[PDB]
Amino acid sequence: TRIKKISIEGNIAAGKSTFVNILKQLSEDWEVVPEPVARWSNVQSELTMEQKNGGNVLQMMYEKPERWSFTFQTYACLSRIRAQLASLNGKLKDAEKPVLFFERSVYSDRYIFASNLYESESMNETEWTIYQDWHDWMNNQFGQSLELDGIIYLQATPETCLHRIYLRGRNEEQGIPLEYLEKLHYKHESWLLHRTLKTNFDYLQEVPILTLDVNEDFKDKYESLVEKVKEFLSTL
Amino acid sequence: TRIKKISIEGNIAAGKSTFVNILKQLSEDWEVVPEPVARWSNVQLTMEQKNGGNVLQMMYEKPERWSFTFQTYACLSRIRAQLASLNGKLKDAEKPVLFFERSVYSDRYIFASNLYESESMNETEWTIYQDWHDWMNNQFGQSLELDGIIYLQATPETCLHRIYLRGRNEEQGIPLEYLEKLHYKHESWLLHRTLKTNFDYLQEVPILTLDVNEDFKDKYESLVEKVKEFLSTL
Ligand SMILES: O=c1ccn([C@@H]2O[C@H](COP(=O)(O)OP(=O)(O)O)[C@@H](O)[C@H]2O)c(=O)[nH]1
Ligand SMILES: O=c1ccn([C@@H]2O[C@H](COP(=O)(O)OP(=O)(O)O)[C@@H](O)[C@H]2O)c(=O)[nH]1
Ligand SMILES: Nc1nc(=O)n([C@H]2C[C@H](O)[C@@H](CO)O2)cc1Br
Ligand SMILES: Nc1nc(=O)n([C@H]2C[C@H](O)[C@@H](CO)O2)cc1Br
Repeated sequence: TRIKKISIEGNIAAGKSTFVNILKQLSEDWEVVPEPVARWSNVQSELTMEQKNGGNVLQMMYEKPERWSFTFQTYACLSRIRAQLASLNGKLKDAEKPVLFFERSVYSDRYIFASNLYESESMNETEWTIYQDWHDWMNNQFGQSLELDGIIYLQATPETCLHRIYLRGRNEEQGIPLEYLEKLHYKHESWLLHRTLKTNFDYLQEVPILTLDVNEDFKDKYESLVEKVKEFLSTL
Repeated sequence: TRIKKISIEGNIAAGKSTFVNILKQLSEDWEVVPEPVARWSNVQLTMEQKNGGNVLQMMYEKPERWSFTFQTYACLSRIRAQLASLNGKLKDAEKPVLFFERSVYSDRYIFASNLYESESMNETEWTIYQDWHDWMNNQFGQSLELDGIIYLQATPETCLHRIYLRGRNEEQGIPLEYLEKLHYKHESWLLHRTLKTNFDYLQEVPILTLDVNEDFKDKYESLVEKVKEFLSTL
């Protein structure tokens, strides 16, 4: 596909949806696929069978993670794979220099969230190794159109995020302690900064990573961030 | 797709594997795909084998907890078993037929549906499972789609005895009642054809019913004759 594919990765409330809502408008050639679990959260302040399903298991994961982590992760990834295909197959067709920016990836579902829940014992060996087998298979069967051209890592401190959950307003999330935000932080850092983490995805070894410090608020001062995105994107 | 795909359907211990192993022996153009979960029973470690054994045991031990997880893995493991057979087997055959031991419709419309009606999957699990199943078999289900179905009809009392003959520890506690629920879903789907389903083609798929209440391991010729006759109609 002539479409280049870049994932925007970062801790809970790093500012990914913000950044991507900024990039979409800066080129008719730039397009966005939001995270489907991003839409499962907010209140009944909308219809949808995926969202009712997502609404339900998300909330169920908050109340009993060790009962619902596998079902959640399973469905979150399905939902992401489906939605990524639809944008690939739907958007950017008349674009000269098309860039599709993914709000996270199949790989954050696995090596961030799913890996953490297992290590946090909310998944047993069986649940985790089934999910990993299911994830290898789901992604080597469909997800082949989705292999990433590069990755943008929005790096913020666990403490910035806490504040941005602070500043965001979602009830469920106000109860995420720093220690959990800290855990995902370390895992992003080992996956993306150090590039220690091996993945069962060979080409990942060689995908370009762009790391951007997002601690400073970028709503009214994003031009240098985008300048680095634009340069990153030319090497691709 | 010149390989004809036929599923063999029926209850636990009706005689599905026996009949499948009989069939395979009779022709060079005939190949079988044995059902995954059947292999997850025995010790007698592959990753699948390992997760599989574990999750069946957990399933037995607590079905309200483990049913969704079991049903996704079963079905996933079955799709990949059938996909591998189809791109592997019967390349030189002149009249190729691959017989599936069960299928993804029985995964969903007998077993998963039965667990839903048993309160072993709550509503969102059943809904999520249906969504995942629909998506894939509308993505991939393609080259797996069936040419016909062969239904091995046994009474629940026949299966109970056969379960006991087959001597799997696990299965010894399967009550007639559960067998009788499974029986009704088969009669329902495969004989009376009243069951409704998200795969429209299955409405016009031909079905051969075979009564396997009699032992056939040494007296199967009439069973096989009906199969050949069926195969020529498709
Ligand atoms: O530079 C920034 C980045 C984000 N935010 C705010 O921080 C919260 C979390 O951002 P976002 O919704 O983008 O979170 P993410 O998508 O990463 O989870 C939101 O209320 C944003 O308005 C902000 O004020 N300045
Ligand atoms: O005509 C038959 C068919 C089956 N069996 C036995 O009944 C048990 C159940 O058969 P099978 O495993 O093939 O049933 P499936 O579970 O595959 O439907 C096994 O011990 C078979 O050897 C039998 O005695 N006579
Ligand atoms: N694959 C995923 N697993 C999760 O547990 N979350 C959680 C973290 C956070 O509480 C919320 C994201 O809005 O869901 C998200 C994704 Br994406
Ligand atoms: N899709 C399935 N779901 C099940 O619960 N089983 C059960 C039937 C029996 O109780 C045990 C051994 O096959 O697993 C089988 C299949 Br196939």
